[PDB]
Order: sequence, then structure tokens, then C-alpha cells
Amino acid sequence: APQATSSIQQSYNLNSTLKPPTVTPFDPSDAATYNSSSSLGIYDSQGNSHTMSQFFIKNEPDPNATPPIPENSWTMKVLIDGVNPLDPSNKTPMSFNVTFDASGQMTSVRAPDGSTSGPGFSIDATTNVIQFSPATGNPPTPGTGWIPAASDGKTPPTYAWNGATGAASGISFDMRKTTQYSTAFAQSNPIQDGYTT
Repeated sequence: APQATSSIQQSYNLNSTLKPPTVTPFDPSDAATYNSSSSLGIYDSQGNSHTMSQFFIKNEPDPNATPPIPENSWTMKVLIDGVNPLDPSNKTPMSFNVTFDASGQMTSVRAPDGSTSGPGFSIDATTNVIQFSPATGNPPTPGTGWIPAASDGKTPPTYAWNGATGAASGISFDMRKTTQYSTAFAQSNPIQDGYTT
């Protein structure tokens, strides 16, 4: 039998030289709206391939924001197959804030409101590991966890639940050792535990 992805380990260097994009808002099809992006392959319960994408956007510091944006703050946006992991009927990404200390070492991964939880996930405040929660319901209930999706192929295409699930535990996403140095955006070779066929 195939095996769904339940665990992903991947670290990044986020390029400390890059300014916030001037083109706004974020659009995954327009590289002028984000600074850097990466993708990796994951698998659902039936072994079908899916592509998880991360988009990284530098945040401008702002003491007046709700919550305030510090120095060395980035937004990470997550899509799977280009659509909302939690709801294939839209393209709302899962958004996280990633911060670094003055020496460019990662200090926190949080929801945009600063807390350790949001729709479809919780984060361990100590390790900064994101636990994407497993979707509930059958058919899976939008907003509860990853809903493996497939396109009909039309233009514009409509994505819908493909009949498969994720892993029973959801997805652990571990970006520890991520760094924010004056060097190119880079990603480690992803380690993930799903497989096909």
C-alpha cells in the first residue's frame, strides 16, 4: 500500500537583503508579489502526488500593526496544488509569521495574530513545529485540515476533494534551523515520509 505524508522536515535561508514586494496583494501566479518560493512533493492516502508550495514575503516593520511587526519578520504562505489546503474551492493560503533574532537565527513560527493556532493547525511554542491538523468529516469538512484535491482540468479549473485523505495525524511541518542571512534564498533537501505505489 502507499502511504500519506505525515511529516515534512525542510529548512530555508530567507534572503536578508530582500525588501517587501511593492506589488500587493499576494498572488501565487505573480512573482512580483512575493520574495521567494519553494515546493515539494507529498502524497495522499492512495499514493497520489500533490505539490506543497511555500511562498515567503518579507514584512515591513510596523509598531502600529495588529500585532506589531518586528524586524526580521517574514510571512510564509502555504498552498497545496495551488489551492487552499483546507478547502479546494478557493486559493486562500495558510499563512504563518516567521521571525529571526538580530543574528538571523529563527526565533518563532506563529499564526499571523501571534498565537500558536489557527484554522487547520497548531504550533508547538517551544520547537516552532507546525502540526497541520487532520481534516475531519466524510466528505472532509472545509477548514479542518488538508483536503487532498484534484482539478477537473477546465479553464478556469475547479478543484474538488479527490476521495483520498492525508495521514491520520495530519502533517508535522518542521522548518527548524531556518536562517535569515545575506545570501540567496535556499531550501534543504526535503525529508518527508509519504510514498507512492
